[PDB]
Amino acid sequence: PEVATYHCGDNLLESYDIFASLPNTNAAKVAAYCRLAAAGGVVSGTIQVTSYAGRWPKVGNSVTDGIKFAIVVSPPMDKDPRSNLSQWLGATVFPAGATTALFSPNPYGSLNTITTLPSIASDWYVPESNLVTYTKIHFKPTGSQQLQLASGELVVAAAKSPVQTTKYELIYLGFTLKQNSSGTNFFDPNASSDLSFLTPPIPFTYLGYYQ
Amino acid sequence: PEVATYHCGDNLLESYDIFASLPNTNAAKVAAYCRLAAAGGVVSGTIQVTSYAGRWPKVGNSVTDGIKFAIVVSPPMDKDPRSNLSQWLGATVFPAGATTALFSPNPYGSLNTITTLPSIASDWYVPESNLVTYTKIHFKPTGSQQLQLASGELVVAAAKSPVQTTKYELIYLGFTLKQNSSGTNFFDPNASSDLSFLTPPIPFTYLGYYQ
Amino acid sequence: PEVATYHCGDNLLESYDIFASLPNTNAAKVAAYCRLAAAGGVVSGTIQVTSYAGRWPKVGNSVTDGIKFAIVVSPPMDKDPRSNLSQWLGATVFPAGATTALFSPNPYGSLNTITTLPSIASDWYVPESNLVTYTKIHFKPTGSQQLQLASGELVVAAAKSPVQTTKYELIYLGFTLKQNSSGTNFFDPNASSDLSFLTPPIPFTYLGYYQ
Ligand SMILES: [Ca+2]
Repeated sequence: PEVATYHCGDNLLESYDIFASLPNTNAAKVAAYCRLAAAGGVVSGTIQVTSYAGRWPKVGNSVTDGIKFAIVVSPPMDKDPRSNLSQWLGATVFPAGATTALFSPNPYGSLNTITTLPSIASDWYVPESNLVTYTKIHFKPTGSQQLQLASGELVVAAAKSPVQTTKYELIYLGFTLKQNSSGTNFFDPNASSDLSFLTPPIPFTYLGYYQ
Repeated sequence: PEVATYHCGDNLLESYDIFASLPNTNAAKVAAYCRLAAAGGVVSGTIQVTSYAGRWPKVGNSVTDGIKFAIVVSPPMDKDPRSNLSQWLGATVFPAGATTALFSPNPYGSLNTITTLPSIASDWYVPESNLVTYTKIHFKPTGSQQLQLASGELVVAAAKSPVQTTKYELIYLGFTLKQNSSGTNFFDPNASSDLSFLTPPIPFTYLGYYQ
Repeated sequence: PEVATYHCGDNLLESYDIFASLPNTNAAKVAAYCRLAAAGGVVSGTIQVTSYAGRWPKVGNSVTDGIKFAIVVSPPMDKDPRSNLSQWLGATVFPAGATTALFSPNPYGSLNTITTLPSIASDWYVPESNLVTYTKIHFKPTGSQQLQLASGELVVAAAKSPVQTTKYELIYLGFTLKQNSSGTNFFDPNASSDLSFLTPPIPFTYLGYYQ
């Protein structure tokens, strides 16, 4: 089809059922929404993510370390359930019965540029500097005023997992949010549970499957 | 419709009738052209802007402060004339009678990420660091050789004005142009009137209305 | 047509028959693939490039200078063969008989923002700071692990050559890849021929021809 769309997650950002990998062997739940539009083999889309201190492990200092996490968008999860690393709930593609293949990173482009994720499925975070390749987008997130969020980066990488049973690539999205030095520490064990961050829908583009 | 387009402004960049807001309760007129294409609820587009010293406030120093200004793109201005903050003299949509709603930042995405503009129609500039959320693009502008323009940033923020009568969101575009330290001061009262800057068409993407 | 596509180069990246212009009046052969999708006057696409040390001039130091080169995408080469500066073997447009004009940078946007390339036509490299206007994209390339490739920038500029016989603009893509200070020198005369870099498909957007 000429234009196809794909979405997963909760557009109201109220279901904290999405799995994020954090640095140093950690995990957190977030609410997220993803929309992709594919035309002519080129895919443009947005990701939007939110979470609060209550879901987050209590190690490190967010002011010095940044708030870092990653999620995986997995278009072939309909035919390869093991690829659903972020534990999404099941997409809507339009028009119905457009293949999800359209939203996987291009296979020819992915050769030798793809990141192979750690194969333990509760711990697939990869620091920016060990990603094989990526594209970088700059944005500003918002959140509780005391966090003093100043900026953020998104990296978009083509990825695969050894646990996958199919040929189709995934999209790894790594996030880094930064605070002004006077912000409070998000990872502080006595920090209020209700401290939260919320990104805008961050746009990205990549090459998908084509004829 | 599958693909819809929107444009406003003068593609020949000869009508200096677009109102730009500046730092410190100043304003300037610019010529501008904006084109958006929406497919699958994702919108990609460009903005191009030009102006000359004659039209610009003689205060501060552009070399140390940068040249800063903002314009608003306002898709719902056909049904809410008060939202036309930059005072575009009309807009065209194709195919005819596609709703302008398609080009407004997505309402679910906009919740809690939107910036509320100062409520006065002639003074709505918001410094980058007070924008609630945004996406950043880096470019290089051109202009009179003696300005020695080195680079620029565009920030794209979803916004709304208290003066609006509808729920449809606007796009706030904040610009910063930077000069090499030996360039002449654009804001100097004795500067030649003809000193000008001109951006290329700067591309941006955001999430719009969908089903 | 609503959506048109354009591609040139080898998607398997095995034919090192593409010319890239280099600093100091040098040139190198690369393998490259470019895909563009045009909707509503707005063009999005990717470029992917790879090459190895064997094909590269042995001067300077890549660690301190960076690995810099440029290629030209030339949509009107079907009607203006002289505009084929990077020497693509041909291009494919879909649907067949869609005009290649759609993929040229917009003519109204291009006036006064366009870069005029040097004329002796293997060495039309323009340093970033000499380009009239551009848009900048940040990415991370990959390659031989001893290169220690850390990051890269792509600049997208509208361009023309004095040797062209038509009005249609070209796309100049300038690359800079950077290495960690401990990486080996790609330009070392003793360096293994097989050292290589490979970018991901890097996405970009620009304004093309419209009605
Ligand atoms: Ca006008």
